[PDB]
Amino acid sequence: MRAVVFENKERVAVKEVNAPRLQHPLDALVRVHLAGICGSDLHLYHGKIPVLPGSVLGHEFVGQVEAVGEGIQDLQPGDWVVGPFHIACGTCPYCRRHQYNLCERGGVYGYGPMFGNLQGAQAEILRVPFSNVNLRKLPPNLSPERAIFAGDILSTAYGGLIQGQLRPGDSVAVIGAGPVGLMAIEVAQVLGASKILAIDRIPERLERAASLGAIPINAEQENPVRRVRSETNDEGPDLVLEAVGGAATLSLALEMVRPGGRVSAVGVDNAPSFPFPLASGLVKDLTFRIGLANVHLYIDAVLALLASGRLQPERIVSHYLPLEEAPRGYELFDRKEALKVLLVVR
Amino acid sequence: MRAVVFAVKEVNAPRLQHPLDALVRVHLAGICGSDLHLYHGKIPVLPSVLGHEFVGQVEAVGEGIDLQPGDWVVGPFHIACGTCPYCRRHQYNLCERGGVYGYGPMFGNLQGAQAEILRVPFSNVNLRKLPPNLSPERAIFAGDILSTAYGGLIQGQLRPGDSVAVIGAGPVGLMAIEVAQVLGASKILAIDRIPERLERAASLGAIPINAEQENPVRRVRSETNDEGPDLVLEAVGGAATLSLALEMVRPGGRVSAVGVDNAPSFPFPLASGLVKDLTFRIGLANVHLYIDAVLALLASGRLQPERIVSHYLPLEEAPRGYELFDRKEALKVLLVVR
Ligand SMILES: NC(=O)c1ccc[n+]([C@@H]2O[C@H](COP(=O)([O-])OP(=O)(O)OC[C@H]3O[C@@H](n4cnc5c(N)ncnc54)[C@H](O)[C@@H]3O)[C@@H](O)[C@H]2O)c1
Ligand SMILES: NC(=O)c1ccc[n+]([C@@H]2O[C@H](COP(=O)([O-])OP(=O)(O)OC[C@H]3O[C@@H](n4cnc5c(N)ncnc54)[C@H](O)[C@@H]3O)[C@@H](O)[C@H]2O)c1
Ligand SMILES: [Zn+2]
Ligand SMILES: [Zn+2]
Ligand SMILES: [Zn+2]
Ligand SMILES: [Zn+2]
Repeated sequence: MRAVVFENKERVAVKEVNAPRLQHPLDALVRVHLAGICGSDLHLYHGKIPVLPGSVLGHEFVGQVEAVGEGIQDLQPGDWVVGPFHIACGTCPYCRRHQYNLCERGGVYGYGPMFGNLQGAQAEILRVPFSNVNLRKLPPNLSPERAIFAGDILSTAYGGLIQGQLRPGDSVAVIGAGPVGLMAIEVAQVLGASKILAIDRIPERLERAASLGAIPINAEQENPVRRVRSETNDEGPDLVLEAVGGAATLSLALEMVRPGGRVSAVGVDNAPSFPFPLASGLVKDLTFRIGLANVHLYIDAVLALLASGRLQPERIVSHYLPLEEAPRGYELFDRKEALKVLLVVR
Repeated sequence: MRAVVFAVKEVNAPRLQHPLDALVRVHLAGICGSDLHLYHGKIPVLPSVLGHEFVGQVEAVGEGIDLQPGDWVVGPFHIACGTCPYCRRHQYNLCERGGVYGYGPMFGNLQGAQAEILRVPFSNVNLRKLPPNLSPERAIFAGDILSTAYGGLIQGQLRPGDSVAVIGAGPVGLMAIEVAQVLGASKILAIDRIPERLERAASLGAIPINAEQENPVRRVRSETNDEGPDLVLEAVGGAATLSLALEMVRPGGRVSAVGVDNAPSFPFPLASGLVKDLTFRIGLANVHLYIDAVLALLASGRLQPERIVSHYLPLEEAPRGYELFDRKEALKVLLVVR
């Protein structure tokens, strides 16, 4: 198997490694066709997350089924599939509550031993446990390059917005115009937002945000809070989706949002805490949610939207590279020279 | 014109000033946990008539008002206009013309309810006729502490079979425990530090937990499969109890913070928050949203909040009431006015 592996902080290389085999009756093996590099993968790259050298990286994929365990009914070898970046068992108390992101046997592909110790997706073959839970057949008229987003960054943004109770007419602020933010912007549009505001600090990304229908706001060059408020009757938006990570942007989200509004925090960060407004919080009536995506809950709806053309996430792909050029990909994406990198696996 | 002020003095009775106004002859008036923040040095009050809990009868109504002078009424402790954008979103607690009776100039500068007469603006919005078979002493709770608790729990998405932890077994917490029961909770936990209050919690059906005598987090977790409860209602106020709520609640659960405090902030878990998948809400009650359902529950006997009243005092004995309630000698004090 050709596969991208971690070597040390900020180093990554493509080596020969063993192809995995079926080990459980609900396993499936997937011949990966495309594999993404995610913002989350940068936390690995920068040693923010513990990984052993020689571990296969990546949790974004689309491909075809090679084989299935004796327990799998609805998947055969030909089948084009996509799956959530995180796995779930389907029988623990959290899975029964449909909170698959809190699965007791939960994990994330290619994210090291603190997250299930799973071999990653940037490779020719992927073992998917409990494939009955963790995979979806592609609808017949859907390109793999579109479908791949359903497994991670699109369902993340979608989920953020549904949990944030976005209703038609609502105004929305999105903090972070990276890939996740850009998914959020597009989705917010199709869910009938009356106005969408994108806050970032990189013109290339703000330009992209604007093309998707948002009012761009450079946080380096102005006070985003003052600006967001004037755009929203001096109240603030009904919903804020924060997609950066960290106390700076979270406090921003909480200041920015209107009284009685909702903040949906979706960005990752290491800080153990941040200051949540109390006295002012009581006056303002805030609803706040923070968490990792629960992709399984949303993936079927996201796929139906992709298949029908309502969403076109692949437009944000700046680079399709061969698997062997992965280390360049990581450098590009890290240095913010690529917007989204997709790896073609031969 | 008898009225409690930040002692009980004579003050001028208010008159109708607008065609939606109503004047209410207050018959019972409560002293609330919120009133204790006034009492101590926490909320600014002009050295003014106190209180926001009332039940009484209609004296008079503006030309624009389903209410006549005989009628027994109750109303939210906070007022709302019914036409501003927040009122139209049914977020009456965020009314742009909003305020809280007898709660000083930072909250609408309104004359309080611990007094013989109350002016109620926009009474079309801010009042309800009592259903025919409902005692005033039961009804009064619909205007403030019962609806507050009820609201906290419905917003916290309490579903039948859920387990619930309530932090604070004061009057609000006790409302929450009784409500949680009637909404089909499988198990309710009450955390406080005062035996009298924990005994009361226990009689209502909760497992009492003394936070002075044991780690409430450990204990709550063992009572809830080592997960934590589905929902936590925090009913005390302040960073200590909020952090407690957030530690205690299970992953993927919900915290509904309803306790008042003046600190500008508290530390919300971030890295651990992401792992946990928390939903958090903090706010002042939106009574108008819930009052109609609460009244139906009261009228039909499903809730009996008046059982927590330890003292019915005459208006004039109010200062002893405040002392008793502050010192934690009374559980709930209701003032009888005429
Ligand atoms: N919650 C989940 O389960 C889940 C799933 C996938 C990704 N994520 C997270 O969501 C975030 C988005 O992923 P991505 O691929 O878009 O990452 P990215 O790093 O490629 O995008 C981040 C964007 O935020 C911008 N930004 C950074 N600091 C900023 C600041 N102070 N003010 C304004 N803008 C700022 C950057 O310029 C960049 O455009 C990451 O934190 C990622 O780990 C979470
Ligand atoms: N959100 C709203 O709109 C709203 C409405 C009504 C009341 N409130 C607030 O709810 C809170 C409770 O109201 P109440 O009338 O029940 O008042 P209360 O003063 O009787 O409640 C305090 C109770 O909490 C317990 N307690 C205090 N600190 C504690 C700690 N560190 N650990 C454990 N237990 C502790 C005490 O034993 C006491 O019984 C008050 O802060 C009040 O302002 C808010
Ligand atoms: Zn990812
Ligand atoms: Zn599970
Ligand atoms: Zn009160
Ligand atoms: Zn209003």
